[PDB]
Amino acid sequence: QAIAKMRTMIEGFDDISHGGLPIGRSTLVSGTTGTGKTLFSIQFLYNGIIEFDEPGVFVTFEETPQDIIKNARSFGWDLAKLVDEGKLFILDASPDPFDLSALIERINYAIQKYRARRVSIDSDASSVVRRELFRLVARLKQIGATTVMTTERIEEYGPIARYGVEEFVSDNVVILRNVLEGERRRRTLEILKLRGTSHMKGEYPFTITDHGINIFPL
Amino acid sequence: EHQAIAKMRTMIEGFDDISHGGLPIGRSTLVSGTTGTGKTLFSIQFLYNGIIEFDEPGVFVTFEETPQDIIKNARSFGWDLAKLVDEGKLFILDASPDPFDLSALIERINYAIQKYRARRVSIDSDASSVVRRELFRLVARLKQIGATTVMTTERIEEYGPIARYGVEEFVSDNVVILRNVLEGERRRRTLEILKLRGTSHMKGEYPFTITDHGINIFPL
Amino acid sequence: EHQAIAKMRTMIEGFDDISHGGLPIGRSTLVSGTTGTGKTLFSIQFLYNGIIEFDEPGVFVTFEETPQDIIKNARSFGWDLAKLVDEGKLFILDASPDPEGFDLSALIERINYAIQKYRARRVSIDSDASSVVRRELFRLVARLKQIGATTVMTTERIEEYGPIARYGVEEFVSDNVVILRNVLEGERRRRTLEILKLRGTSHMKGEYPFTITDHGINIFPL
Amino acid sequence: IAKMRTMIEGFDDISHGGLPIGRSTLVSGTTGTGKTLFSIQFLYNGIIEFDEPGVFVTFEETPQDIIKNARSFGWDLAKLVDEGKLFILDASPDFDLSALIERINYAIQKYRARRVSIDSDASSVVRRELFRLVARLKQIGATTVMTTERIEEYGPIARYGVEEFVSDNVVILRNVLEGERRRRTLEILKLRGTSHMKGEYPFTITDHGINIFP
Amino acid sequence: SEHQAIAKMRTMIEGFDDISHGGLPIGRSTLVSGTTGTGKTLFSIQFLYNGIIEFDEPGVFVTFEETPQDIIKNARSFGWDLAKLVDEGKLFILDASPFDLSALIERINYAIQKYRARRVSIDSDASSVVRRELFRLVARLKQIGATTVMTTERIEEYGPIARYGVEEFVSDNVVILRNVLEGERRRRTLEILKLRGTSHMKGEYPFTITDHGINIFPLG
Amino acid sequence: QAIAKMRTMIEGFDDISHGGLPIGRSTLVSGTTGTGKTLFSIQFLYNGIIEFDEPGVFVTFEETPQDIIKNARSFGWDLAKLVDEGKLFILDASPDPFDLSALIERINYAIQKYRARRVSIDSDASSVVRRELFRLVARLKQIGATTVMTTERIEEYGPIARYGVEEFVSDNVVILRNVLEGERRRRTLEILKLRGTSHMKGEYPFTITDHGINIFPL
Ligand SMILES: Nc1ncnc2c1ncn2[C@@H]1O[C@H](COP(=O)(O)OP(=O)(O)OP(O)(O)=S)[C@@H](O)[C@H]1O
Ligand SMILES: Nc1ncnc2c1ncn2[C@@H]1O[C@H](COP(=O)(O)OP(=O)(O)OP(O)(O)=S)[C@@H](O)[C@H]1O
Ligand SMILES: Nc1ncnc2c1ncn2[C@@H]1O[C@H](COP(=O)(O)OP(=O)(O)OP(O)(O)=S)[C@@H](O)[C@H]1O
Ligand SMILES: Nc1ncnc2c1ncn2[C@@H]1O[C@H](COP(=O)(O)OP(=O)(O)OP(O)(O)=S)[C@@H](O)[C@H]1O
Ligand SMILES: Nc1ncnc2c1ncn2[C@@H]1O[C@H](COP(=O)(O)OP(=O)(O)OP(O)(O)=S)[C@@H](O)[C@H]1O
Ligand SMILES: Nc1ncnc2c1ncn2[C@@H]1O[C@H](COP(=O)(O)OP(=O)(O)OP(O)(O)=S)[C@@H](O)[C@H]1O
Ligand SMILES: [Cl-]
Ligand SMILES: [Cl-]
Ligand SMILES: [Cl-]
Ligand SMILES: [Cl-]
Ligand SMILES: [Cl-]
Ligand SMILES: [Cl-]
Ligand SMILES: [Mg+2]
Ligand SMILES: [Mg+2]
Ligand SMILES: [Mg+2]
Ligand SMILES: [Mg+2]
Ligand SMILES: [Mg+2]
Ligand SMILES: [Mg+2]
Repeated sequence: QAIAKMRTMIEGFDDISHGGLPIGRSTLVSGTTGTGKTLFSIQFLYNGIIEFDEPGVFVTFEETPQDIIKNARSFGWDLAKLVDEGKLFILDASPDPFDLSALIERINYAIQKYRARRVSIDSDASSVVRRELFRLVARLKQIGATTVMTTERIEEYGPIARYGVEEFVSDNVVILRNVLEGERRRRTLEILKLRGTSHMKGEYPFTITDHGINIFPL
Repeated sequence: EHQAIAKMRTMIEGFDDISHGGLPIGRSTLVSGTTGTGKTLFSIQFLYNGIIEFDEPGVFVTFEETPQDIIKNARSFGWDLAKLVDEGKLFILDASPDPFDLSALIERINYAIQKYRARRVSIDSDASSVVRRELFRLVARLKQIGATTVMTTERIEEYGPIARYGVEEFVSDNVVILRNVLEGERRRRTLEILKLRGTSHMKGEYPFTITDHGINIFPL
Repeated sequence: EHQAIAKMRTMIEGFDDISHGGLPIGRSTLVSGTTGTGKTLFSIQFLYNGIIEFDEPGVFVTFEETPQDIIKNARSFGWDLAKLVDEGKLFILDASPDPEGFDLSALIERINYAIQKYRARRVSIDSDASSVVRRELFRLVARLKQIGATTVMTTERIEEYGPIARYGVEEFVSDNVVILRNVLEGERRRRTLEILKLRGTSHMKGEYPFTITDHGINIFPL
Repeated sequence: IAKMRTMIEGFDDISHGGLPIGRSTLVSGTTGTGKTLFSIQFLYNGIIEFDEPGVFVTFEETPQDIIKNARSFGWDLAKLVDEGKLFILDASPDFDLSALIERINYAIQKYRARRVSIDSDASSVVRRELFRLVARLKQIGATTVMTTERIEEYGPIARYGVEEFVSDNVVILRNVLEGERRRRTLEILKLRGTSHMKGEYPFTITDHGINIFP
Repeated sequence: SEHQAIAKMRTMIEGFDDISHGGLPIGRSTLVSGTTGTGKTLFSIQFLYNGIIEFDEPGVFVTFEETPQDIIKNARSFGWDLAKLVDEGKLFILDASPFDLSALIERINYAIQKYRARRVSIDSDASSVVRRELFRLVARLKQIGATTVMTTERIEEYGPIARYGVEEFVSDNVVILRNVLEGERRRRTLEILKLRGTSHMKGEYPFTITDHGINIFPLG
Repeated sequence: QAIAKMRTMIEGFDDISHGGLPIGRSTLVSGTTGTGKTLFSIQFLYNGIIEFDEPGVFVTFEETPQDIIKNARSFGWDLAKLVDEGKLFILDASPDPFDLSALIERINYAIQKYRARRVSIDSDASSVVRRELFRLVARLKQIGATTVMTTERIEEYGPIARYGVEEFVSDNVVILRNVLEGERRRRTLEILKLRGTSHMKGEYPFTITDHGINIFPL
C-alpha cells in the first residue's frame, strides 16, 4: 500500500524515479534560469494528454499563454490544438501591465471543468512563504491532483530554492542544474527526495533538443 | 565508581553500536539534517522499534506532515502504523496547521504520554534568543516528564550550522547530524553523533542507506 | 503560420552562428556584464548593422551616457552615428539624468512615439527592492513585445561568475539572456560571450571567446 | 607570574605551569568540544588535589545534570557540595549583570573559593559587559575559567567578536572534521604576561576526563 | 597612435602612456581605485606635477582628508617641490578636508578658471545616492573641459572595483592599482580595466614606487 | 626635506622600516588577539627610554597599569622603576564603574609634563569611526607626538582592522599576524604602508621571547 507513481513518459525520468511522480502529490522542480523548468512541466502535461488521455492544467504567473504555446512549437508540440480540444487548459494568472485563496479556487474550478489529473504550476517573510506553500500543497493533495511546481534558485550548488523553506514543505524535490565548468555547460537532473518511496540518487546528465528533455545514464 | 548514563536501544541497525547502547534515557536528542536526509524516518523507527521490540508505547508529534501521510509513507518500509494506533501502542499527535502557545502543546503531549503510558516521544519537527529560550523550555519539560525524546530540526547546508538558528545544538543534551553530501554528482548519506552529554559515543560520520527496511548504518 | 519563433540577424561576427540565426524576433534579450565588457558596443552594433545591412531603423535609449558621448565613442569602431541620426535611420532617446520615483510608464510611451515616428524594428536600452525591479522589468519587456520591437537591454553585474545581474530577478523575466565576461586569469584578461538562454529556440552552449576591434565585436570561430 | 595547576593531563605543560592566578581564561569551542568538562575538571582537581574550593556558575545546564554527567567520570560532585568545598551557583532559567556578579562574589567569600568556572545585541554592550565581569573577578582575587560558544572551527574566537580581546588568556577547543573523522585539539592562543606552547595539540575525552598530548 | 577616436594627454608617468595607448582621454575623468597604500595619491600628484613640468599645464589638486602640508611633505619623498609650484601659481591645492557637492563643485570650478588649470586630481549612503552624485561630479568636470583623475578606495585586491559597487559604471575610464600579497611577498600592479571609445593594453602590469615616483613596466 | 624617522631599536624593525617610525606621525599596528600589539607598543616606549633617554607615555583603555607592569616583567623590563623615575607614564583610560577631546588634553598634559617624545595608545558606525580616528590622528600630529596606536582585527588575511576604514586615515600601517601552519603557529610582521617614505614589503617572521619582539628580515 506504499505510494504509487504516475508516468511522465519523459525519457530517462521514469527510470530514475522508479515509475514516475508520486500520484496525488506535488513535486517541486527547482532550477536557475533556462534550466528546463517550464519544459519539464509542459512535457509532464503534454505526455499525460497524448499518452494517457489525462487532461492537464498549466498555471502561469508571468509567461503569457500565447508565448507558452509559441515556445512549445520548438518541440513540435501543438498546444493550441490541445487547448481547443479541451484536453489542456492554460490558466493565466500572469499580471496585466496576492490572494492565494482566490488562485486555489480557480485551479480547483479548472481541474473540475476539464477533469484534469495533472497540474503544472510555473512558477517576503520565509515564514509567510512556508505557510502559503504548505497550504497550496495541502489543497492540491485534497483535490487529488498530481502536480509539478517549479521554483527559481540562483546558484547551482547552493540553496534548493529562493527562500530556504520550499523544499521542507514539499513531498518531492527535483533539482535541475546548468553547471558552467571550463567554459562549458552541462545540464543535470537530480531527484533529491521522494517522501515514502524510492528513487535513484545524485545527478543525471540530460539534454534539451527538438524532442524535449532526454535524460541519460550515469 | 563510574556511574554510566543509561541508554535505551533504538534497534536501528548500526546506531546502538555508534551510540554505545542507544539514546540517553529521559533526555532529548536533536536529529538535524537537510531535506530528505531521513529525519522523520529515524524518528518513526525509534518509536516503531520501541513498540515492536520492547512493548514501549510511543507518541509521535507532527507539526506539518499529516498523520495520514506519515502512516502512508511508513508503508514504504512495510510498517503498519495504523494498526499500532488501533491497538493504542502508538499515538500520532496532530499539531499540524489547518490550511504561538507552547504551554498548550506541552500539556497535550503530557496528556498523551499519560494516556498511552509512552516511554518514547518523537517531535517532528524570530530571534536567536526566543528560539534558544523556547527550545530550552521544551527540553526541560520533556525531561521532567521522564520521556526519552527524538526531536528533528532542519538545516540548509551539509557542513554549515547544525540547525537553522545557530543555537539549537547548544541547548540540546544530545546532537545527531544526518547528512546527504553531494560530491562528483553522487550523493552519500552519513550519520554523526556529534555530542552526547555525560557519556561515550563513536565519533565522526558513518555511512548509511535508506532501503525497504529503513535506516541501515555501517561501521563503516 | 504556426512555426517556432524566428530570429533576426545581428550580423555581429560569430553571434548569428552561436544563436543559430540571431536574436528571437519581437522579443527582448538581456545582455549583462561587468564594467567595460562591451555591453554598449553590443547594443549599438545591433542597431548599426540593422540600419546598414537591412535598412531597419533603430532606437537607442540611453539612461546615463549622453548621446554626444555615445556618438563620439562609436567612431572608435568606424561608425558614423550622427549621419544615421541626420538621415532619420537612428534615433537616440536621451533619458540620462539631470547633471543639474522614475516614471517607467511615461518613458515607455515616449519610446513608443520614437519607434512609431522612425519606423523602428530594433531597439536598444542601455541599463530598489527586487520585487519592484522584477515587476517593472516585466512590464517593460511586455510593452516592447506588444509594440513588436526586437530589443537588446543591457544590465550590470559585479562578478564574472556570480549573479547574472544586480537584483537576482532580471534574468527570470527575460525571454533571452546573454552574458559578457572579462575574466582575469594569470594577470591577463579574456573576453567571452555566452548565450545562457533563448526561450523557445536552440543555441550553442557555454562561453565563446571574443575580442573588441576597430570593427566592433569579433567572436572567434569554434 | 604565579600560576595555578589545572592538573588536566597535558594542559599545565602547554601553559608552562598552569593558569595565571587571579586572572580570567576564556575557553571557546563549538558544541560538545569539552568546555563544561574543562570547567569542571579545573574545579574538581583544585578541590581534590590542593584543597582549593571552587564555585561553578551555570546559566542553562541544571546543577543536577552537571552532577549526573560528572558521575560518569567517577567524580562525586554532590559529596563536594555537601562538604562545602564546591558550590554550584544556579543561574539557569525556568539584567542585571551586576546582580549576578554580587552573587558570584558572595559565594566566593562564603566558600573561600580560589577557583571559579562560569559556563557560557551590539558588540559594544557585550564587550564592556564582559570587561566588567572580568575586571571584578580580578579585584576579588579569583582565578576564573569562562566558557564561550563559537559556531565554526576556524573562524571567530567566540560568538560576538570581542570576547577574546577582553580576556587575559584564550584557549580554543576544536573538534575538526577531517575526511569523515573528528579530531579534538586544544590551543592556547594567548596568555598575557607569560610564555606557553603554541598551536594545536590533540586530546581525547575518556572516562578520566580530558587527556591532552603535547 | 593615430587611428583612435579619443584625444589623450600624456601623464608622462613611465609606462602608463604605453598601456593607455597615448595617455588619459582629454576632458574626461579616470577612476583610479586601490586598497591602502597602493599609490593612488602618488599617481594623482604625478599626473599634475608632470603636466606642469613638461607642458606648463597648471593643475588643481583636491584633497578631502590629507592636509596640503602633508601632501607637500610626502611629495618630497620623490624630490618634488610642490610648494614652489604653489608659490608660482602653477599648482593649486584645494583643501576640502575636515555633503554639499554643489558648493564643492563651485570651488573646484573657480580654482580651475582662476589657475587656468588643464589637469585636475580629486583624492579621494545608498548606492543610488553615491551613483547619482558621482555621475553629477563627472558631468560637471566634463562641461568645464578638465581632464580629471579621481581616486577611490577598495578593500580587496580581487573584489569590487570600489567601495559602493557603482563607481566604475559612471566613470568613462577605470584604472585599478593592486598590491597583491602571495607567499608573504607583495607585488604592485596597474590595470586599465576600461577606457570608453578607445583601445588600451589589457590585464595587470607590474610597477614599483621609488624615489622617482611610479615606474610602470608594460609588456606586449 | 622628506620625512625623518625615529629608531624603535626593536630588533629587525628599523631595517624593515628603513630607519624607524616616521617622526611626528601615528603608526597603526593591527592584529588578531595575542599577536604582540601591546608588546610592540611597550617595547617602543621602553627602548625610547633606555637607548635615548626619551620619555614615553602609555595610554591604556583595557588593561590596568598594574597589569601592564606585571606583564612586562617576563621580558626583564622593570616598568615600575621607569614609572618611579618619571621616565615612563602610564595613563589610565580604562572603564569607570566618549569625549575624545578630553583624552588629548590628558595626553598633551602628560607629554609636556614628562618631556615625552614617544606615545603608545592601546587600543559600529564605520561612518563615525573613520571621522573620530581622523581627528585623533590630527590632534596627535599637532602636539608633535610620535605615536603607536594598536587596533584589533579578526582574520589573518582579511580586513586590516575592524571597520574597514582605519587604514585609510592612518599615515602608517603595520600588521601583525599569527598564522596556522599545519597545527603550528607562525608570527609575521608587515609594514603595509608608510606615507611619504620607503619600507621593505611583505611579511617577515618574528618570535616573542624573553627579550620581547625579535624580527628576522633575513
Ligand atoms: N528546439 C530546441 N532545441 C534545443 N534546446 C532548446 C530548444 N527549444 C528550447 N531549448 C532550450 O530550452 C531553454 C528554455 O527552457 P525553459 O523550460 O524555458 O527554461 P526555464 O527553466 O523555464 O527558464 P525561465 O522560466 O526563463 S527562468 C532554452 O534556453 C534553450 O536552451
Ligand atoms: N523504500 C524505500 N527505499 C529507499 N529509500 C526510501 C524508501 N522509502 C523512502 N526512501 C527514502 O527516504 C527519504 C525520505 O526520508 P524522510 O525521513 O521522510 O526525510 P526527512 O529528512 O524527514 O525529509 P523532510 O521532512 O521532507 S525535510 C526519501 O527521499 C527516499 O530517498
Ligand atoms: N577600437 C577599439 N579597439 C579595441 N577595443 C576597443 C576599441 N574601442 C573601444 N574598445 C574597448 O571597448 C571598451 C568599452 O566597451 P563598452 O561597450 O563601452 O563597455 P560597457 O560594458 O558598455 O561598459 P560601461 O557602460 O562603461 S559599464 C573599452 O574599455 C575598450 O576596452
Ligand atoms: N564517559 C565519557 N567517555 C567518553 N566521552 C565522554 C564521556 N562523558 C562525556 N564525554 C564526551 O564529552 C562530550 C561533552 O563534553 P562537554 O564538556 O559537556 O561539551 P561542551 O563543549 O560543554 O558542549 P555543550 O555545553 O553541550 S555546547 C560528549 O559529547 C562526549 O563526547
Ligand atoms: N616571556 C615570553 N616569552 C614568549 N612569549 C611571551 C612571553 N611573554 C609573553 N609572551 C607572548 O606574548 C603574548 C601577548 O602579547 P600581547 O602584546 O599582550 O598581545 P596583544 O596583541 O596585545 O593581545 P591582546 O591585547 O590580548 S588582543 C602572549 O600571548 C604570549 O604568547
Ligand atoms: N621614496 C620612496 N621610495 C619607495 N616607496 C615609496 C617612497 N615614498 C613613498 N613610497 C611608497 O608609497 C606608498 C604611499 O603611496 P600613496 O600614493 O600615498 O598611497 P595611497 O594609495 O594614496 O594610500 P592612502 O591614501 O594612505 S589609502 C608608501 O606606502 C610607500 O610604500
Ligand atoms: Cl542541452
Ligand atoms: Cl540511500
Ligand atoms: Cl579585446
Ligand atoms: Cl574523544
Ligand atoms: Cl614598490
Ligand atoms: Cl613566538
Ligand atoms: Mg520557465
Ligand atoms: Mg520529515
Ligand atoms: Mg556602456
Ligand atoms: Mg557545556
Ligand atoms: Mg592617498
Ligand atoms: Mg594587548
